[PDB]
Amino acid sequence: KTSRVVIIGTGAVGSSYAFSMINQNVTDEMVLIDLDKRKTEGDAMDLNHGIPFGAPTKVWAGDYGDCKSADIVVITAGAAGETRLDLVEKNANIFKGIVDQVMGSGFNGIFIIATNPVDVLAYATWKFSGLPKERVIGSGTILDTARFRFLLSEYFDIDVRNIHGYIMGEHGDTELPVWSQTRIGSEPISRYMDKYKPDGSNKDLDEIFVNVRDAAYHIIERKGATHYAIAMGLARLTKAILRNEQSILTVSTLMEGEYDLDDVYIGVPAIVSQKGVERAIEIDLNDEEMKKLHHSSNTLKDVMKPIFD
Amino acid sequence: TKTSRVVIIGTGAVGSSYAFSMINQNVTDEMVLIDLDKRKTEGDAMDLNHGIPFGAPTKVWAGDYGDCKSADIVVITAGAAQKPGETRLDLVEKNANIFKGIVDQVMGSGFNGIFIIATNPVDVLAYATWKFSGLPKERVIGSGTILDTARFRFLLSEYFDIDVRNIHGYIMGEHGDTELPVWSQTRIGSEPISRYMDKYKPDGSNKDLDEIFVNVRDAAYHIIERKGATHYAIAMGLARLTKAILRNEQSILTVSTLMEGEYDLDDVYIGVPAIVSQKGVERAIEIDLNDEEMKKLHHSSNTLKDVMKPIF
Amino acid sequence: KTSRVVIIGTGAVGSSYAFSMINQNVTDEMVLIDLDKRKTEGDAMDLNHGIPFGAPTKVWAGDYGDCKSADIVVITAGAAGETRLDLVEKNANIFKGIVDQVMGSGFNGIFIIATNPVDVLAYATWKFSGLPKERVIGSGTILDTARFRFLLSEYFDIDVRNIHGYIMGEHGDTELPVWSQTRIGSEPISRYMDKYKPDGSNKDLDEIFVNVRDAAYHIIERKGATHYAIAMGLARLTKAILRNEQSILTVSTLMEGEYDLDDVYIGVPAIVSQKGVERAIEIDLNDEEMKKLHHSSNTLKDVMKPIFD
Amino acid sequence: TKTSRVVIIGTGAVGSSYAFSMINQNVTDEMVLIDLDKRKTEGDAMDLNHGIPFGAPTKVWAGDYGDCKSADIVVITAGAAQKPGETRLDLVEKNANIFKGIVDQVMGSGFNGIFIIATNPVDVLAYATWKFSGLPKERVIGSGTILDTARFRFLLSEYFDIDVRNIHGYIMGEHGDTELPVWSQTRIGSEPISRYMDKYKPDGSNKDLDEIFVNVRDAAYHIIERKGATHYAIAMGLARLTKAILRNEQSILTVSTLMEGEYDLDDVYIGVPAIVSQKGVERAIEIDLNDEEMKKLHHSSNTLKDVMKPIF
Repeated sequence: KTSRVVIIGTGAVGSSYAFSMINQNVTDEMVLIDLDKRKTEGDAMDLNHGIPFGAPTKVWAGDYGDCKSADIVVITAGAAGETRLDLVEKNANIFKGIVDQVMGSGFNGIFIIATNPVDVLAYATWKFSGLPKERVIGSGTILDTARFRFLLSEYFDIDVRNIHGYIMGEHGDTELPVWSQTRIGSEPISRYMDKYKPDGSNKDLDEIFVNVRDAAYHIIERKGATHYAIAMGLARLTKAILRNEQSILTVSTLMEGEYDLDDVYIGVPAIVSQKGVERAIEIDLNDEEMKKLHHSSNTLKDVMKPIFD
Repeated sequence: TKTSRVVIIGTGAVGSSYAFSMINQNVTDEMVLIDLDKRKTEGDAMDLNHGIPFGAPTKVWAGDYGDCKSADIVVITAGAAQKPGETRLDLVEKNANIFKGIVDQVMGSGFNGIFIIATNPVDVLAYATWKFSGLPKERVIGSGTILDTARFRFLLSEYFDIDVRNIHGYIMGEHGDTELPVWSQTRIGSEPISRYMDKYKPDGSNKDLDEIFVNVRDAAYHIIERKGATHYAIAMGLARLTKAILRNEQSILTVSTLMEGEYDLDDVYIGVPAIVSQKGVERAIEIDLNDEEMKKLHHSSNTLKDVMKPIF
Repeated sequence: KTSRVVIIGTGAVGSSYAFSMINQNVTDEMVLIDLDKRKTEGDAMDLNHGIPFGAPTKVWAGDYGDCKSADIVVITAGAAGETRLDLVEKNANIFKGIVDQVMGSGFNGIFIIATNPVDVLAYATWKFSGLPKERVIGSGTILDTARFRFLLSEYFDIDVRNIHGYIMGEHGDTELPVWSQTRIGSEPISRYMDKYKPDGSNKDLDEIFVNVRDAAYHIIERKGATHYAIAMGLARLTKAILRNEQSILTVSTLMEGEYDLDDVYIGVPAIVSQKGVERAIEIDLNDEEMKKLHHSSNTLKDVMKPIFD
Repeated sequence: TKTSRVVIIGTGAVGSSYAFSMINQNVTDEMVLIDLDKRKTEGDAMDLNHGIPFGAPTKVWAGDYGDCKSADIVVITAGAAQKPGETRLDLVEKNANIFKGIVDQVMGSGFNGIFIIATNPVDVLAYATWKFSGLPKERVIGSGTILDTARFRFLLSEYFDIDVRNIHGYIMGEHGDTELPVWSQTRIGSEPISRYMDKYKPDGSNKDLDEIFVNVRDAAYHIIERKGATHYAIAMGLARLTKAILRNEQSILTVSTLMEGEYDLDDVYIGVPAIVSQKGVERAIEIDLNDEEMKKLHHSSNTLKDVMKPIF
């Protein structure tokens, strides 16, 4: 009854994801795969010190054959891409090689895709693997949504568990905040502000969204890489799956009619469980929000159609 | 040393279950038990104090009122339960008298923390504690409808086959016969329940929702009718409230707090969504209610005041 | 990959065990069985409030058929027995009925026995069930040993994790402390005392053991029942099994040559895992300790031989 | 408010990994990052400060020395690493100078907590911190051999296929080349390892035990040889030590502390089993050693004093 998570890519993202998981105690077994076998052995050696400190996760450097019994394969590997276009091509090539090797092992679990552009690469994984959409999941806007709630929690001086807001769309420039669905406790945000934040403005809220949208940029400009944040997001998603939570997370999943979208992976609130994505939830959007969501879909499709038939 | 301490007054089924939940959840550093029967309470503490060699480090002992001096929280579970030969008012008078003595003994020790009241009727006795202690309303909290709301969300989580953390509903008012579900504010994820049902619960009926609320309202009665007593449920609610205070959450819980104008109510403790933290109840939140909900909440308040009026 | 624990008996012990487990979050599913079906439904109703408070264990009142997929069946039920002899007979009768119904369901997991006399009833369960010894385990001296370590931890003003001592034998009047194997950190207790407790005496240690031996008596004389303590012990044992710990616990297991004992369940240090008891550990005993252990075995056998062929 | 705060000085791989381990383990309320490059450290803090919306409530920010005033613990990971063109003494001198400035800035803020030193050479720099701070030895602790001991127990747990909590062995001495396993005190459950092996490990050899110790001693070298750096391992050890202090465990950890007569050693920090609690190191425990072990421990102490002597 043991669980196993395989991590492809032991760069900053994969290694931080591994370390978050070991400290949170989410899976029984974690297998690390990457190109440089000697290096990956070193990565596993450094990571494999949890047991004598009360963190029982077993961690080792493996190969694609170890995916056969894996519940989840998390892909963090990628190219390291001057232009966005060049990078997507390079990453699509990398993903074909990775996904083919995973499927060749007999793997029949769930893919989590972390590598950017995450929506495009989640779609790639779905195409390359031949798996049902429910079992191929991009991290999507999970982190954007977390940041959105965290900033609102600070703005309202209330527990983040009582902030209810989503970021939808591409994980990137065309993401949108769904203000029409944003609630503080059970009340629409505007009503809550009328009562408890009377000096608050639409300016403040717009600034909050800009802070979310540009967070990675502002981290990267200071320390040259980001990884801890997405690691926490990936661990959250992994727990929803392994613990069969049936909880709502904004992940990248395949549209098959929802929001009048089709044939695109995009970030939407979705029910996540041991089944993967059970349902892409359709929430009511105002006209401007729906327009922004379709713009984001169109944007993604313009990246996808040069790569996929 | 930055340690936390909770004192539990009353080591009957509710107080003992609360202590056991707390020990197993690892919420406080120190737990002191106080009750009338000193020898029994020593035995209660002995039985409860086995967490340490099993990796639950809470220190548990039988104490006295002087041990409240350094306590962060005093949880009162002691009191009589209404018996056939007496009215609701007769019970209020009796328990109010009991609380006067308990609160005087607590304050006499130098205590300067937060009271959590669990004894029924919890709204009336929380108001009594506020009056007797002289403490600010923020620091006197009745468990109120915390368990009713938890049951409400749990039932809805099963009805919709979704994580309970994605169910957003409140039970408000008196903890008892006159409580009300606030269906106009009930959301599944971000959406009003009516919209969610339209989309994802086609075989659902408003009758199912009424059944859910009846199940909440009558839960204690149905447990008691089967096993003669109830205590595990409220123990979990008390532990939840304790955690919000000790961990300084500033989260929304439906607890009993003093109305001073909220919902056009005054001079009454009643169950409402409230921000709870290390400061106690920071704020009673006013959520918009429909006309029928507001009417029910005022009826609930009136009902409470009818049994308080000949004493307070 | 879900785990299931069935509890037979929803009196004080079974209910406290259920409540400890729900709060500790050890198993996915807990099924309650007892004689009064309506009462047991009530017991389950009161216990089943963890979910909305973040304790995800599913709890329900069931029947013997629910044991089919159970990983563990914990027996806490018993008679409520003026003389010790009358009580053992009554409990043996009860256990035959319980064990037959459990085996009739197709159950193929592990039995934990909590009901006293626990060694005799563990042996009964082994006989009645026909299961391998590894999978029939009495709580034994798990609680006695916990008390022993806790009292020593207070005596030496050190973390209980650094106290290493065992209570062996019958869970009852003929239990023994194994002082020759008692260590504070890695040092024999006498050496540690020479250095850090110079005014300590054998008197103090004897008093500590007497306090362990008579703990239940002193609880019962004050509040008329004991249950929280054994609940914590049962939860500890359950975690060792479900988490496949391979940890050393003093449980009641069958002797098949160990300590030159045979055909008796008795409390000894044992390795406990998902396999049940992998090994009864033989530790070196001094002559007096070995004599006490054989006296305890003889005592148990005198209770057993009137009941079992 | 009873909150705990840990300040980390140095936000390179070790300090950042320590912060991330702590956030995920939920050990402290507040974590302040200090390092030389202010803009980078702001970025480090930003990346690390995403625990809250994922249910890890630790507050994390980039700060300055003034934020040490209320800190319970300051963890120093900053310093240079020895480079080809310099000796061990040259590194000691350089890092001792670095520590003088860091410690002066910490004390200048009004700090009155406990120092944990992680920077290598950890025994020498812990002694330096003790000297520079003016604090009691109890409150200045080097991580010492905590990770070596953890690795030792882990390897033995795998060798015997038993829970690591039932393996009882220590690595003592300098954290480095001259550390020693104390095989004469190594126990599997309550029994000496030789006895346990006689009974339950028939294919076992003393050569396997030597191999295990070599694996411990050379672990960092073998990690670095493969991936160029090591940091996750020590981060877990630092989190373990932090937990013992903040949770007031009074548990035995092999950490670096001042010798004042123990093991017939004086005027040196060295790794020994020690009682660790909210008070810091309460006691360096003296365990009986065989003649060869005592000789090795004194050799280790001598080795440390040889590189300290031309500076202290």
